[PDB]
Amino acid sequence: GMSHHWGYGKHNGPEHWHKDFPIAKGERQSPVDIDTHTAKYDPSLKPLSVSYDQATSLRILNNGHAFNVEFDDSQDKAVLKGGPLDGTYRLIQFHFHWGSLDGQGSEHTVDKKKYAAELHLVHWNTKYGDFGKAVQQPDGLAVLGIFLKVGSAKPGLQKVVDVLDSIKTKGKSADFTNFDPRGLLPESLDYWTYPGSLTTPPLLECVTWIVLKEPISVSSEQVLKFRKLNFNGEGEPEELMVDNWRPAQPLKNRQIKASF
Ligand SMILES: NS(=O)(=O)c1ccc(C(=O)N2CCN(C(=O)c3ccccc3)CC2)cc1
Ligand SMILES: [Zn+2]
Repeated sequence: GMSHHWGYGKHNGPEHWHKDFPIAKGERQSPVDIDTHTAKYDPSLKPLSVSYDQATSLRILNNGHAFNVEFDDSQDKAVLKGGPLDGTYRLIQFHFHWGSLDGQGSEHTVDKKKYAAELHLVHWNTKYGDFGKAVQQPDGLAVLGIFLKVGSAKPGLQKVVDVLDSIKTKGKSADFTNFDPRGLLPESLDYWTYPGSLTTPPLLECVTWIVLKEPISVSSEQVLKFRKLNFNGEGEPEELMVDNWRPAQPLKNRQIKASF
């Protein structure tokens, strides 16, 4: 994507993406509003299994859109299974979407409520061998989405917050070993699920979304550090990395199912 020019500005933001990525107007785009009254309990959903005890983080990268905490996905270490999923999905990275103000930032909404931010733990289906092959399949990825609200600090997030000073600008990375993603989970694994897409270009319709009902709390100081990151590269005019979220897309011919 060396000739990609999409972003979150007025001239290159979500309303423009369809010109280079026509699937932006597709039949299973993400995110969506979760209408809690219309979502139906599905007693057939199997238990959700988040097995992160052997997770091996490697690095954190500012990619000019968000920051990714990257994992070693060359063995079954950190895996997601159960719930709506058939087979085994390996954790490759997590990242966040967040706002300029606490009243916006999430991609999914709940009865039109926007949270301050949203965490995406990205996993790929091991039956397709590599992430690049998985994104070409309708059941290639499983993204576990977790809402953030501003209140108490999340102790398990602080190691991420403190390293951000070293990856301020696009293209900067830092070693980020021994980070435990279990420290970012809420108590309950109750969730909603639906078939959708990547929420950034290339917007591929390859994702089973699993969105947890219980948000995690982070402090105002933690999210303020996210908002000091830059979309720009070093030695370019400063553009704060804020409002890096896609709004809700049409649900079209989809049902959202509840685990609870
Ligand atoms: N917000 S999200 O969780 O839907 C999400 C997850 C992953 C990504 C991502 O990092 N990419 C989009 C898919 N993608 C590819 O299709 C790809 C392109 C080139 C080589 C290999 C893979 C990799 C980059 C973007 C958005
Ligand atoms: Zn995301």
